[PDB]
Amino acid sequence: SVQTAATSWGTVPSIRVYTANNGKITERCWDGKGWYTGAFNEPGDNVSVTSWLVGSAIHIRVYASTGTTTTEWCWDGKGWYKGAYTSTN
Amino acid sequence: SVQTAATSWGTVPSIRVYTANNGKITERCWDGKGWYTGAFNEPGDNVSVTSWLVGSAIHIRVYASTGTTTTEWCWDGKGWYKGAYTSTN
Ligand SMILES: CO[C@@H]1O[C@@H](C)[C@@H](O)[C@@H](O)[C@@H]1O
Ligand SMILES: CO[C@@H]1O[C@@H](C)[C@@H](O)[C@@H](O)[C@@H]1O
Ligand SMILES: CO[C@@H]1O[C@@H](C)[C@@H](O)[C@@H](O)[C@@H]1O
Ligand SMILES: CO[C@@H]1O[C@@H](C)[C@@H](O)[C@@H](O)[C@@H]1O
Ligand SMILES: CO[C@@H]1O[C@@H](C)[C@@H](O)[C@@H](O)[C@@H]1O
Repeated sequence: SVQTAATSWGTVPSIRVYTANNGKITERCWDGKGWYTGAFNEPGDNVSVTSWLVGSAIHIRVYASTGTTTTEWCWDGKGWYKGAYTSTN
Repeated sequence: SVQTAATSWGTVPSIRVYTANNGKITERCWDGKGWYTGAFNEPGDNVSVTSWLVGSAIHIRVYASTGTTTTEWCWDGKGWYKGAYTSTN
């Protein structure tokens, strides 16, 4: 079966839902109207997510894994880009 | 594939990333500098987390499962400890 993770913020719930389907991740978004498709689209067999606010600004971090390789895609208000997360230190 | 869970708190932020790989879970932490390895080391090929703040003090609960057995692990400001959680009534 597919794998999903979810996060959310505000009183006016915005909710993001990430679905790992067949090695591909699709983001679903809701801002109080209808659900819609977001800009997130990255490879991976499993997902986790978190989010925080700095005032009314959301930051999201998505943790996408395939095999033993975990990648982080960062959302800070502008665009998705590759984060500096690594597994070993 | 590996399975990750993640949580965070604050506006810095702090981020905890737990990974289930080969029946073992290992914690990865970030508090504004680089990523680093956490104190958490528990068996489980599936993980979930949640964290809550009391003022500025973080509390974290990790849900570590193998087979049908779920063990809770707590961080409350000192050391990790085995939670009182049970999955049945
Ligand atoms: C108002 O609509 C209900 O709550 C929203 C926050 C969403 O979770 C939506 O799918 C649900 O049907
Ligand atoms: C404004 O853009 C929408 O919301 C952001 C918080 C992200 O979830 C992004 O992928 C989405 O398309
Ligand atoms: C500032 O660096 C970016 O944001 C941090 C909160 C982390 O998620 C890090 O891995 C990422 O590269
Ligand atoms: C202070 O210790 C660090 O942060 C705590 C909140 C825990 O995540 C712990 O495992 C980690 O080593
Ligand atoms: C006080 O009890 C501890 O903290 C609670 C919030 C629960 O996580 C419980 O299972 C745990 O043993």
